Amino acid sequence: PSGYGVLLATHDDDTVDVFTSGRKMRLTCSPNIDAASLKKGQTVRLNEALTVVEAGTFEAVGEISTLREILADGHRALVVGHADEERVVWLADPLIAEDLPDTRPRKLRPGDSLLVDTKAGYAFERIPKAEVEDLVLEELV
Amino acid sequence: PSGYGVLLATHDDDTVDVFTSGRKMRLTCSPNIDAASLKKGQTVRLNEALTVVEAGTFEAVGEISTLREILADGHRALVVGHADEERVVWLADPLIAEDLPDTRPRKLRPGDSLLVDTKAGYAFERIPKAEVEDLVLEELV
Amino acid sequence: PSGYGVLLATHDDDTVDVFTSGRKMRLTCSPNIDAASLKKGQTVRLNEALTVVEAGTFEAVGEISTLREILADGHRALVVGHADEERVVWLADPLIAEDLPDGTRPRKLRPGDSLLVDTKAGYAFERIPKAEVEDLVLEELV
Amino acid sequence: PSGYGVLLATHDDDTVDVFTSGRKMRLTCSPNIDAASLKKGQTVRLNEALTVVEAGTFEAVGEISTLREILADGHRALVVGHADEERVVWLADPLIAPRKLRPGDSLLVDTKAGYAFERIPKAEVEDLVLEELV
Amino acid sequence: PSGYGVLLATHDDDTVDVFTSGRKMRLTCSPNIDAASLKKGQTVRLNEALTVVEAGTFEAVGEISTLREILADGHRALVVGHADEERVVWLADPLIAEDLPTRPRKLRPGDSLLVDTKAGYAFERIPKAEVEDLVLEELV
Amino acid sequence: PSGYGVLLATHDDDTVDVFTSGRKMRLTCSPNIDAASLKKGQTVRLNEALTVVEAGTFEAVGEISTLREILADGHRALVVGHADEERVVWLADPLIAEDLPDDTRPRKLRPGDSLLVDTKAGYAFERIPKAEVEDLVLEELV
Amino acid sequence: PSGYGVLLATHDDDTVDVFTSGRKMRLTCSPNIDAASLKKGQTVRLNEALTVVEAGTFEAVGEISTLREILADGHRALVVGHADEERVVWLADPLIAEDLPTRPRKLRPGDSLLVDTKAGYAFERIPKAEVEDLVLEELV
Amino acid sequence: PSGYGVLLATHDDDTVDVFTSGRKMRLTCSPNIDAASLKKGQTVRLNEALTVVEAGTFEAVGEISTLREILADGHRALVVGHADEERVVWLADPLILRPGDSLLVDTKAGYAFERIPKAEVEDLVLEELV
Amino acid sequence: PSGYGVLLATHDDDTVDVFTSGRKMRLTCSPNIDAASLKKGQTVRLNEALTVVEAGTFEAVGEISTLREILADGHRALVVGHADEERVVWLADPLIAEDLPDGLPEALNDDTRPRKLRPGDSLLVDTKAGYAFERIPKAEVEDLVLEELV
Amino acid sequence: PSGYGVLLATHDDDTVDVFTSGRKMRLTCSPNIDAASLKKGQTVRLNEALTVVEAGTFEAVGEISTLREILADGHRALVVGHADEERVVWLADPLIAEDLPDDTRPRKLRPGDSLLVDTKAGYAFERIPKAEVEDLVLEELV
Amino acid sequence: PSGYGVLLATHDDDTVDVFTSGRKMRLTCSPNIDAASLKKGQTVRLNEALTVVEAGTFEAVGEISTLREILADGHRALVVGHADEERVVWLADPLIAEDLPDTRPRKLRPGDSLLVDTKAGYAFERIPKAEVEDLVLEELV
Amino acid sequence: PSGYGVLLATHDDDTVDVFTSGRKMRLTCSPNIDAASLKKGQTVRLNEALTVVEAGTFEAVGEISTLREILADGHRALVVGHADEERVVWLADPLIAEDLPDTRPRKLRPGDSLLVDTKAGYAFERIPKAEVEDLVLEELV
Repeated sequence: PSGYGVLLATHDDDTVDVFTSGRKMRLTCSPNIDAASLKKGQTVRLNEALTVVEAGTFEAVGEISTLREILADGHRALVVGHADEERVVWLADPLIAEDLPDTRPRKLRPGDSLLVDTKAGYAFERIPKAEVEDLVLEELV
Repeated sequence: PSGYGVLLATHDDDTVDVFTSGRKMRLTCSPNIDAASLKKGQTVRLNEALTVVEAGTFEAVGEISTLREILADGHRALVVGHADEERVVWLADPLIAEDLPDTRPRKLRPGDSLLVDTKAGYAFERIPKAEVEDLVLEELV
Repeated sequence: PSGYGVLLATHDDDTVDVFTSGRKMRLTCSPNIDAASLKKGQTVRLNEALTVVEAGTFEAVGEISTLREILADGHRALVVGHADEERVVWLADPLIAEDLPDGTRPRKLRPGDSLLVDTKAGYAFERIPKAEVEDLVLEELV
Repeated sequence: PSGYGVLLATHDDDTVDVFTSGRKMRLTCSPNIDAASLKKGQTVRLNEALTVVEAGTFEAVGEISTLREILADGHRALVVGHADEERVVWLADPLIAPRKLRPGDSLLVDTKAGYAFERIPKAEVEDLVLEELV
Repeated sequence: PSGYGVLLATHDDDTVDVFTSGRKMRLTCSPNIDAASLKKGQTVRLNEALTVVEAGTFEAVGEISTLREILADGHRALVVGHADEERVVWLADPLIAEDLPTRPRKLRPGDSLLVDTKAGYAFERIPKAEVEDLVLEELV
Repeated sequence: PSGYGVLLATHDDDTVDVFTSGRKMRLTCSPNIDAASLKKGQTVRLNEALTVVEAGTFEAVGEISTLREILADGHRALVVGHADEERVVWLADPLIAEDLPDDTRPRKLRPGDSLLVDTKAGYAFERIPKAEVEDLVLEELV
Repeated sequence: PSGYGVLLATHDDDTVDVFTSGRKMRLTCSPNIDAASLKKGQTVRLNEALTVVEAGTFEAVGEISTLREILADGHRALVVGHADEERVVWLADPLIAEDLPTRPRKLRPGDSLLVDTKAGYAFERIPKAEVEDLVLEELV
Repeated sequence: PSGYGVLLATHDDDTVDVFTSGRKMRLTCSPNIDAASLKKGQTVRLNEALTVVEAGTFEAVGEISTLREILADGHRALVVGHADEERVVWLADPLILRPGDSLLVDTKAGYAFERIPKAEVEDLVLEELV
Repeated sequence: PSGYGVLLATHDDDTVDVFTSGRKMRLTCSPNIDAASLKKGQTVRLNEALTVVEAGTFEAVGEISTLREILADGHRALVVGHADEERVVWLADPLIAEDLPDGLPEALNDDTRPRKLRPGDSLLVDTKAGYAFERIPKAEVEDLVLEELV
Repeated sequence: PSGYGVLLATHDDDTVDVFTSGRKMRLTCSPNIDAASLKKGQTVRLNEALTVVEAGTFEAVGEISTLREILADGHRALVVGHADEERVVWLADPLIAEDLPDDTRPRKLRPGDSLLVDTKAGYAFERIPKAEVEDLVLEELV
Repeated sequence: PSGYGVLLATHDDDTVDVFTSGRKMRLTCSPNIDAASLKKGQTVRLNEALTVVEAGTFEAVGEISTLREILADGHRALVVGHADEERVVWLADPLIAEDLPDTRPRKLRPGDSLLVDTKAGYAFERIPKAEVEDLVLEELV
Repeated sequence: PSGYGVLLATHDDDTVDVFTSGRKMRLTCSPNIDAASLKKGQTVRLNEALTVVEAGTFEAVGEISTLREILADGHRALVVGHADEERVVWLADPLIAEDLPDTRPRKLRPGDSLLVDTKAGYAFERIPKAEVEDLVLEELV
């Protein structure tokens, strides 16, 4: 049996901070893994000893919140959840890639919907929203 | 005793991603399992070593949310729950089977009520809803 | 010491699905239990090894939700909770007993009925009658 | 160290149902315990092995809900909490066994164990306002 | 490593009731502890065995609720929280000291109290500034 | 593996109070920690024995609440959460640095500031600037 | 062409106070009128000269307000309208007839009254069906 | 020039009550008019002397209110306006209806004239969007 | 035919201010009018020439508003109406009589007799004329509910 | 001085029904009036004797209401006003002309359209196009 | 009989604009009126011919609105009524006298309650409001 | 005495449409009137026979609504009032003067607050609004 976590950060000593089992843990990576090529926000698989033995993609299901703004450091966002609760979260590396254009991937804007994991403290993906007129037609026709 | 889980994903190695005991795990399948017959969203039975020993049906009780839209990938849905909380969930395999036509089974449309499990991140079943006046008539008569 | 669970379903083999310790488990009965006659929704007692050793009655206290409708299969209901949260629950066997009269005393269920429910185990157990607010208000005043 | 639980029911076998650690459990009592004299809803103390070793009074602090009505059986009550959440609870010994309860009464409840314990009187808002303002 | 708890009640056999790790426990005190000088609501320190080994002050951070009224027994209060959820709590000893005549006084309806709703305790009256003064301070 | 916690207070016997695993604990530091050099609210790393093995920065993600007022002691603040829940929290040492002036750059707190808070640990860590909504909407619409 | 008004009072000189054309007036009555038998709240017909020439019944259509309570004097009521507007109105003679017991009876708080808020009168109790009875009739 | 009114009721002397120019008036009819054949709620045309000289149909535009219930007499209805304002109106001749029905009313004249059907909103939204 | 108005103010030239036909008018009085018996807020009757011919009682029906406070001059009140509309009105003379008592202790649960006004009192008002005329006592809602339901 | 009214109907006797001075009247036309070419809802000019002396265009300012539906007869519409007040109004001739195509362009009416109405006269005159709020706010902010 | 009006402006021919009988009118003044010493917002009395024959004080009863701001010209104000209706009104002359200090007369500030006549388009008087807690005491004592 | 009205439109015959006494009328203009210089929305003065005898400026007090958009014709505006009541009004000529740039005069933008007379169906003036926080400071300082 393997468990999973979210990669929060890598350290120059090659250990990593991982969110797993409901908490933040400093863990090591098996020799199969180049800790320096891991991506912030990335899903990692953990063996029974909590060694990181494989890096995967990103959380793809969960809570959606609305981006208010990206903070001055470029790596955190202030997000607004369903009952107006505001939170700060880290932006997973793919959200802030320098080569995004400003339904296709693009640079984030205020009002964008973000898939977030509030316990790990991360945003992973921009979720496009179709126009309500288009959805309703599709419901009604 | 046996435990249970939701099958999240299958892998090309006779292991599977399962959500059980409130967490996502990569588990081995027993010889009883015909990993060709396995359906995303399916209930699985786990023995005490956390081996998947049997494939079951689908969760049939739990929370209802409203479908807003199926994501571009065709395997995930944006649903809106009781307090306008929005979430992305995976669609169980029968909800999206190609042979569904567009009461009884059909392709999903915006506005449909879906039985969901928000911890596991899955919708399982479309729940039809009677017209309120029919129900109120049934109450009052 | 012993724990308890809610009987979710019985199988071909005298094992049962039980909701206990916050989760769904397939458990064995002891030979002393006619597993055939166990009722869906029923409280069962478990020993320390999780064997089901005794059959009880039904959860009697808990959250109330309003019945919207019984689903097509006749064994599940869509219920609406206190903040308009909607859920599908299984109906305990007594609730859907074919020998119930329709139309205070036991009767068939209708939309608008208040049901005692356990949303973790995912069951409704009992219809809870409600007095008219004016009779209650009257009793509060006189 | 010992823990605590709420007494739910007794059995003619020397065991009691107790709500403890967030769950209903069937527990044995110690020889010191007068099972006969135990009260519904009573606090009991439990040892490490989870034996009931002492009977206490009743929960005295906790959430408040409003009594809508006592059910027909006279042992349960339909109560309405703060977000209009409705629930059925057992009435502890002191609430069935001293003025009868009336709709509108405020009751001290434990919604996990499913018990009401005590009627809590409420001052008139205007008397409280004078006490705040004078 | 040591843990902590809120003192609920004292017994005459060198044990006390303490709310710790989410639940009410009856725990032994070390010889160090003068148990009948403890105060209701007081923080206690627990060793690995759950023996009480030191007395501290009082919870100083947490949820705030509004006092509705002190109950007839004079030791419990009816308080109302953010979403109008009502609760009965015990008053920590110094909130009801016979000493009491801003700064320290007897409690009145409408006072804001620091509470721990899991332990069932109020610890402190938290004064509130006038919103007009705060807004001035925000805008100037 | 090592876990983490929030530094609540230091004592003069060089143990520290730390919030970790959902509760307040008194913990010993490794001799390699300069314990009077620790700051209130600081993140610390803990080994499995629960010794403090390293001192860090401060929580940087989490819930936001609005500052109502700093209490008389200068070390706690009354904050107001998303559904008007009110709480008292400690202020992490950087929030209250005596060399702090009175934007998007560090300054002393004012009522109505947004603060990153951890309501379980009962601490505030960082002032979070908010842009003007009309600027944000323009960036959304442009 | 004749107009109409609401009878407000009769005087000793057989003139009458009438609410007509949006205002209160003191008017003479025709030899045709039995000024004694006119009833307060009663409709009267007025000729172009504004002489009262005929007595009628009572307004039968109009706004409906909820009785809060009959005032101390027994001839006025405090009524509550659609957006909680509260008014005092006079009770037309038939509403407080001393022989009173969906059929005539004495007024209770909560009753719906047909009112003319300009003239300041209530005229008629209007029975209301229970909503479930009406919803049933709507539904079927 | 002529004016118009709403026929409110007829009298056995062949005169009528008409709501015209914002008020209730008792008017006479011309010899051409059979007053006994006029219908409650009917529009009448008036000459300069305020004689009823011609009968018409019924008001066709106006405020809509929701029927709560018809009164026991069968001639009046209790209706609820948009801001939950309740009133009693007379029923025009064609209406003398189920609770919840939408009715064209003239609250000054105190009459309901016509039941107004409403399409299902989902049929309307489709027609907005297709 | 005679009309009516509300007496707003008296003067010593045999004229009064009156609110009538929707507006404030300065009207002469018949010598039958005793200027030392006129009370601000009272109803007066006017002849066809708009001479004040008789002086009467007070408006007894109309809109109710809640007293917030009597203003510093002692003669006007700030009142609050149904949709939270706030207005200033003159107080009719009897509402502010020097000899009005405080009122029975509430332990007597009776508030029907005339007393000095207090914030929260219900006042009968005419917002066109700008006058309050009478304090309207209100029963407790529980008694009214009792009378409705028993 | 002349006043004005809204044309309601024509008759074959050189008179027309007109809504003027807050009421419906039957008025004679001067021979200048080409009654054949009058359109329901049209403005007309009246002399001091209330003779119709000239015919105009249509009211061009006033209240806006939302079209719910055209009634069965095709000449009246149920409209919903600002506070959800519902009314039936007549449709001015041009709004229902048979040569309307199915924006800023002239077309057949649809539920959801904003109509200029005169609720006294009981007419709708004109469909008023609405810009998208995003475009307006952009215009506001830049 | 005499009527009354609100003085709006004076002209150099000693005629005046007056709001009376629900309309703005231009009226002449009797020889005894010093039209140049009239104040904006002042009550004037009018004979049957609609000549201004006496100047008075200011309207003392009516609708209360809340001052939002004084406009740039210093002579008009934007006020907010009971249903959040906004309007601009003229300020009667005493409201804006230069010698007013900044219960007792003073310079106007946002949030002040003004006695207004919305038909005439004028604000006349600042109405002080007691603290609700002092009024409650007075009510409860 | 004279009355006043709002100039709605001018004709080539030296007559004008004017809103006065709560209605639209077509009146005759006297020789004191330079038709060349008359502005849509302007206040005019009327004698007792209802001749226009003088041209004034513009209504300066009254209701305020928010501009939603200027209609395609460029002379009419869709405005939204205190209870979100929407209306069409004409814009007085100075509001749309061709020399207007982008407190001081400029072209209108959505969101601007306009002084309106909903009976006459005209907007007259852009009324600036201060930021609430500046107003609250002024209230408290």
